[PDB]
Amino acid sequence: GSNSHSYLSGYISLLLRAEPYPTMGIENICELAARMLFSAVEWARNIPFFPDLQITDQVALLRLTWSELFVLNAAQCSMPLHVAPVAFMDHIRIFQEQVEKLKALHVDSAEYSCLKAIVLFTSDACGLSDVAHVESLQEKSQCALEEYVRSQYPNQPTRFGKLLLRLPSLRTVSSSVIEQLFFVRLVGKTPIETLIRDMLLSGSSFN
Repeated sequence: GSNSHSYLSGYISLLLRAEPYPTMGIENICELAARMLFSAVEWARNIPFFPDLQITDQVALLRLTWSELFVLNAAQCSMPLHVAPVAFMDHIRIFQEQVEKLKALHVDSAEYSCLKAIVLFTSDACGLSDVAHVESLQEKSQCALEEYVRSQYPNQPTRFGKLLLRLPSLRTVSSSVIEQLFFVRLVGKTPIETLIRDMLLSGSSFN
């Protein structure tokens, strides 16, 4: 913005404000997973810029990234992870490290919200209509993150690069494993990527 430094800060505050949570019958692990997914989509509907993208671009971005946002939200919310002391466990084991590494870096709420924006605004999605604009938005998100981290963590000079190096691992987590682990009772069967568009068009608040 036109005081760049303060407007990058205002951005992060808006990314934060978009989060539904802080972010009787006690959620079970699969209800917890559905909330982590729905909250990703609701957060995306309420951040700056995303909702103004053409709808088909919004769908393309979420279809690719939902699993990475899912992982970010699962780490953020400390979703219980070894859990069924029933499960596989190659599946259980590979979701797990990524969560554990983000918690190990003590990623803060701000950093989570930036990382989710950087993940969402990816020009890797198939079928985008305005790739330059999405890139610009990712550049803004990364430039916001960099500024935050240099100012909040001035004695951890490598922190920015460590946070960015979480990204490739997100991109390798398998969508099918996440589905198999958490979403089968809810969905079968059906790949989440095929239901994302309905999800985005559902989903409540005026805010």
